[PDB]
Amino acid sequence: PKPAVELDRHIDLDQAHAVASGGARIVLAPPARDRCRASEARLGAVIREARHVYGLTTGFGPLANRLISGENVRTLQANLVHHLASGVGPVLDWTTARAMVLARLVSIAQGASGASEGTIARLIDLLNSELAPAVPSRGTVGDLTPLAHMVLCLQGRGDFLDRDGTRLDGAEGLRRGRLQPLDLSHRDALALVNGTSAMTGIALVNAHACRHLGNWAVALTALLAECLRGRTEAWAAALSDLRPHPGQKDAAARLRARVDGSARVVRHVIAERRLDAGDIGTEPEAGQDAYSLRCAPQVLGAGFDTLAWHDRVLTIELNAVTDNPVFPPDGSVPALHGGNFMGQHVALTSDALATAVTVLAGLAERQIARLTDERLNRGLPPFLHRGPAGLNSGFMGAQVTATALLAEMRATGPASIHSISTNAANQDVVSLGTIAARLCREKIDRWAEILAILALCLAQAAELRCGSGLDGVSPAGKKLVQALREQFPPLETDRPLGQEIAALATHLLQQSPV
Amino acid sequence: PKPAVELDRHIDLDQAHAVASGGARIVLAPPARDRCRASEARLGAVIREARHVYGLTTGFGPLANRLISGENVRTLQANLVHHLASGVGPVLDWTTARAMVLARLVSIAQGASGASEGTIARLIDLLNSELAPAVPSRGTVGDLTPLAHMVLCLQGRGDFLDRDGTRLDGAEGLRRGRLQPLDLSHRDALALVNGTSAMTGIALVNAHACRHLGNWAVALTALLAECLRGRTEAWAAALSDLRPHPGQKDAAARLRARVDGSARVVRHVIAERRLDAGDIGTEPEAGQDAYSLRCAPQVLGAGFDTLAWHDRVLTIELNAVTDNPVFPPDGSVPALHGGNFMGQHVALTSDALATAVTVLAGLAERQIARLTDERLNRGLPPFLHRGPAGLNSGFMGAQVTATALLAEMRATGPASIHSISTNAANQDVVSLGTIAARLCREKIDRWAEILAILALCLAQAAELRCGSGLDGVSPAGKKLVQALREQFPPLETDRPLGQEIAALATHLLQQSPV
Amino acid sequence: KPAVELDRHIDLDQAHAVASGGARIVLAPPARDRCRASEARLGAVIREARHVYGLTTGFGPLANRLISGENVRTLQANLVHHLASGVGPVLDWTTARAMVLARLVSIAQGASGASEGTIARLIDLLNSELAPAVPSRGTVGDLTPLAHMVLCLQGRGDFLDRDGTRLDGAEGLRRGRLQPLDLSHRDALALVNGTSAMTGIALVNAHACRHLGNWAVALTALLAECLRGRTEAWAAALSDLRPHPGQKDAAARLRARVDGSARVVRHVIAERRLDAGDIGTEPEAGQDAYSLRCAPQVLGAGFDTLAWHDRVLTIELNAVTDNPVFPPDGSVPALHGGNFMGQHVALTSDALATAVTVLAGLAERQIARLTDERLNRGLPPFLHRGPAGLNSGFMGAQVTATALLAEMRATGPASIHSISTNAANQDVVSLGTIAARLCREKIDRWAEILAILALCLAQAAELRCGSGLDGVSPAGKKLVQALREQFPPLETDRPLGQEIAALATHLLQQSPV
Repeated sequence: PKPAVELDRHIDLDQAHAVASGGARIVLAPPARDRCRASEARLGAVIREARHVYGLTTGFGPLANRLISGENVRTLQANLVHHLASGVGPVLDWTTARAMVLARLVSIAQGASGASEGTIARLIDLLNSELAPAVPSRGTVGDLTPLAHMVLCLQGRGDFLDRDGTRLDGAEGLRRGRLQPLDLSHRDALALVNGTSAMTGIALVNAHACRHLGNWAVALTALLAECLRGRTEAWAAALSDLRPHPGQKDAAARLRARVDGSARVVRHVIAERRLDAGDIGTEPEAGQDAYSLRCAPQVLGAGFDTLAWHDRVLTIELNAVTDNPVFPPDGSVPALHGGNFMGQHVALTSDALATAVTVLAGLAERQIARLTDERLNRGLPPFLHRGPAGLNSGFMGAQVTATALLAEMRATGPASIHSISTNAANQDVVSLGTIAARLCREKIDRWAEILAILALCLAQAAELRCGSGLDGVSPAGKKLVQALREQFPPLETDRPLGQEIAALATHLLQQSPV
Repeated sequence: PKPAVELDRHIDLDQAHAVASGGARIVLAPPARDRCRASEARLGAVIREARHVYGLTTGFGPLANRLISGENVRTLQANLVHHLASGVGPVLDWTTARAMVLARLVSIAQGASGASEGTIARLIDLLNSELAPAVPSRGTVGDLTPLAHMVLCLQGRGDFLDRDGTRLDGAEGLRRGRLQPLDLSHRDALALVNGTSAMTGIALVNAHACRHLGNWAVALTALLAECLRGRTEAWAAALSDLRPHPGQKDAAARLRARVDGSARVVRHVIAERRLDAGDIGTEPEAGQDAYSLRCAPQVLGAGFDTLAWHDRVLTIELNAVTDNPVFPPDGSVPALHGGNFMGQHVALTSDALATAVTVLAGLAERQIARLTDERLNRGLPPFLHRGPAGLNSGFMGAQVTATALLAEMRATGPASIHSISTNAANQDVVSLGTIAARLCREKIDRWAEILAILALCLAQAAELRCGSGLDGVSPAGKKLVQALREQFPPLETDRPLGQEIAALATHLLQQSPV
Repeated sequence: KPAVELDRHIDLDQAHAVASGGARIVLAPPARDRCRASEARLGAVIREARHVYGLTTGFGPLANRLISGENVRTLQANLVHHLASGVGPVLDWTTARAMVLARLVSIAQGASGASEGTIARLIDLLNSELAPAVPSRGTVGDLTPLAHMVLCLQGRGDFLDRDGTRLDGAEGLRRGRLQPLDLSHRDALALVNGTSAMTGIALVNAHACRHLGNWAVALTALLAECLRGRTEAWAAALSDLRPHPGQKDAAARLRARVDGSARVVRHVIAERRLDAGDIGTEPEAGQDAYSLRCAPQVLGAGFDTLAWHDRVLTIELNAVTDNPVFPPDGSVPALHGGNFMGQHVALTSDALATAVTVLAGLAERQIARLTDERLNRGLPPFLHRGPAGLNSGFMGAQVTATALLAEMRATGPASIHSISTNAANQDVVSLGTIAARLCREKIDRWAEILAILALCLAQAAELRCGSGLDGVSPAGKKLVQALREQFPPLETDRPLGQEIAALATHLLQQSPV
């Protein structure tokens, strides 16, 4: 009975992704419909009164100094969509493109965009369908270009994408999705080509993916402890209280929960032990684990606090009106002209999250490096191989692949610092927020692949250490390994792992270990 | 018919690309065939004598301390390919994958790899067919992973690609291309899974693309001068002689040739003018052009010298034996163990070329920014629009798109500086040359799109300035615009340019303006 | 003191000798004659009132304002004034002098119009023990630093003594026996022009890299003597199979360093014939980890990058990067173009910076391996002496090396950051000066990492072979003994920061010979 998200004023990130991913239908609440009808009328009055407004009585960009007569507005807005459709590059994926449509709709729902009922209906119809507009990913400096392409698609003059990414031409899309062609006769084109919808859509998908990968990062760190006799005192709540960062407190708590019931971890607090004369000397192992285990709360915690900041800012952006111009619902003035379309907030938060993702991917990569090293994995086979050593190398190749993926992630930095004056110097500063969000997404995809490798390594390591029965392994750990084994067989002998790594990565981005 | 490249010892970059792109067939010269048969015999002896050799009687990586009985070599080498096949990500394009196969073949042709006649024939057959192995682009730290995937493909256990990128399953590929399944019964698997073949293949394709884009960069700078009354004295040979960088001298000479016959450029040497009291005052324009024209020889020249270095190093790498172990043709020792597989040379040259490409793309982007700015383009319409201003914005969107593409290029830096110790610390330093070459390729693709936008802008600007008949435009300039107009119509009214930009970019990467 | 006679061409070594004060500089008669001829040409250009940038026009976009001859002195005086907006730490003594030299070499070609007096001022500075105090930041690539240089030479700017101590303008002219710069001939553009700053910085970088490269080779070799490294990986036969010049050179130099050593493994593993009884797991693998086995390939790629950098820099140093320029053949009164665009030094500096970071990474991993008790084949953890635990040896220094490398990696190429400026007239800029400076910082970090590796190796060699260094090559023995003359063995933990810093300063100026 497909769930339904009723949009009034505010929608959270989970609800937004539910709609964007097609897991939920979207309906406009009565008060939203009324606010929008009132705004539609205000746009009508602005046109009727011949108010000096950008896009209604003026050209675009530096050409806004050219005033336009009412009889040429249809042509004015038609060419607006035309000159902006200069995008190139691979199309945004199905979910992301739909997230963009949703972002524009949420802004419009605030009742300050002047969008007609039909226009709103076209956006709602798309979201309730199984399709997404096919829009090029590159072209914007932060999001008129991708939105212009969206408009063309909705008019049947651009391709559509099905859940699998297969492309349909304009006519087929409108047909298969039972959609009506977009009509901009009300001169409300600026309600569709405006704001930060693309970067916001991309970022909300990033937020969802990071939540799941963060759960896997925690789950795998915990399982790693069960495979290497990790010490749980480093994850004690007392330490969190002494350094009260919310993300760290949460990370530690989640780690403790994962290993609850485990007989494979070391829970003894070393300071409890009293030493005598015969103890002085060299012990087989130090009283503390390497940082990839001991400092997991602190590293994961910092990443989680970054994601929390990213989500706070993104939630405001998603539910805001980033349009220009805007028509004040209070009727104070006919319209306001400013720069709420400047996507600097998503640009900076996306860049910050990208750095955090790279840091956490580094943690996972080092956890793989330690687990597969016979000199560091406390008795486990080199590279967790099965069968005769040498004749079999196990995950030796996959371990290097994880390193290669991480190295590539590091080569790309923040997008925000590259602003270049453009548009005849009119846009002398630009956010590049769309690019920032896209670069962050690529890093998230690499992180998923690294975590997938770590997951496959841990499933094997758990069985090598505790037997196929996973004796002593926590209930959470057992459930995770058993769940993986349902689709990924043990590595009893070397075999190509590339397709399995890719398949598992796709899963990690959409579901958590529960 | 079809040109033929006879491989003996040395092959230049153009020949290599000719074979990789399918433009030429390949044949092994008799002397090379004999050197390889001799090497094939040496491998046989080494195996019979049970010599201590990596991959023949030992495990891989840190597992090399595990000696292997001769009776298990077939299994040892089969699992080598298996554990290495952990690659992920989009497959290398048709031409690039074939360039990788060619790179491995050229190394083998030197006669120190021990490859059997059948093995060599399988590589030659692939290169002479219309197919390419479908290999994932990510996974190597620099190139066992991509080569292992290549081996699987050649055995019919992996997909193939046709010229269009459409995939064929293993069986279908061997069938269609009349290829025999790869047989490694001679224990010469290390002849196929070794060296720097992938990064070298990617780099040779990069080299070819840059040659063409460099020609377009020159041709478009020249046409820009014809559209903005550019001063040719800045491109004088006398200036080149004073600062003798080969690349600069070449760039200047090529620019002068492009505008030969033009009546649209300013050829007067300002210093010839004798001033008198009546001349003292403010003139309409300065006596020298802005840097995007005046310093073109110096900027383009520096990029050309970088490409020259890249090509010198790449030519040595392509024709070298990057195998390990190796079997000395002189027979001094049974085999040598070293590290000629370390791709640091291609890593550093690819990173250097990537920077040069970003710099030249910046030049093109600023040329677009100047040409489309009504305050800087000396009388041309804002954004080169046609039709009523305001109602039409011309290339206003495309100009911003060019800026967005450049900003994205700048976000990615050198890959070489991210070495991370891996393989249980055995590979404590890695080149990341494959990643370096791939990142350079992405920048080259962005540069092509920026140049495409500049070309479309210039075709329009030339007609706006000189009329549809291009009165006064140089013969070379006329030919370039006429050729563009054969496929790309004038912008009489605003229209979506995205698909045209993408289409032209594909052309620029493969052909030069002549 | 040796003398470098400048006529037309000077190599990088000669340039550094003069910049560092190791050699005097003299302008050869042919150069003096060419320069006098150019001085005469400038005089004629001025007399004839030819339309020339800086002589009859304003600057930058203001060049459209033509100037009357009677106002040229003010014109050129204000040129220096508006350009002196530099900020930041001053260039070091050697680098500032290298900049002065680069401008002089350009002038020596005879196309700048510089007067005999102006040339003498540059020569005098180079023959003195002083350097102009010029801010390092401000140029987009090198009018700003050169304008500051002019002010200094006129006694209106500070000078630096060899130690970096600053002297005011008046004191500088007095102590260095320098006459104040007089630009009455209207030859100011002969001094404020070209790519002199980035070129001077780059030539100092080139010299430093040659020495650090020699240390990288020497320490890799000593590392092999401390870890029983296998020399077959450095065989000439392998170089011939993959003929990169830098690699062949690196391998040959490595072999030379360990010649006479009894601590390395020279056996070719493939010589060994295996028996059924040998099948199993041996104590060690037949090949070394990459930090030793792939040294020729890694060092070699770095050396080939430096070779390219040096080829390009040699052309730049000996070129005329001035604008405008006065053709010696008299074909035209003057040429106007853009030879001041420092894109060549920008791109080569960025490429070298990447290579330096890669090589520093190699040294850092060599330290990480040598100090790891699980990887150093029997050596004490962190090469400590005295009771373990109570002593940690080089544990702190090892982490410091990692920290230095991580910092190097945070900074990338400077060339990709061009920004349209000067009212869009300078719509593309090279940033070559910044590129060269960022490369210098990386070189300084590399020196520190190598210093740590050197101190670790001196200790490791003594721990492995005894204080007498038994079995160690003559080259290795000489290196360790030289280090021990100033750096005592670590018998008990002690602060190493100042020693690391002191040794790093040495590595940048001298090689292990």
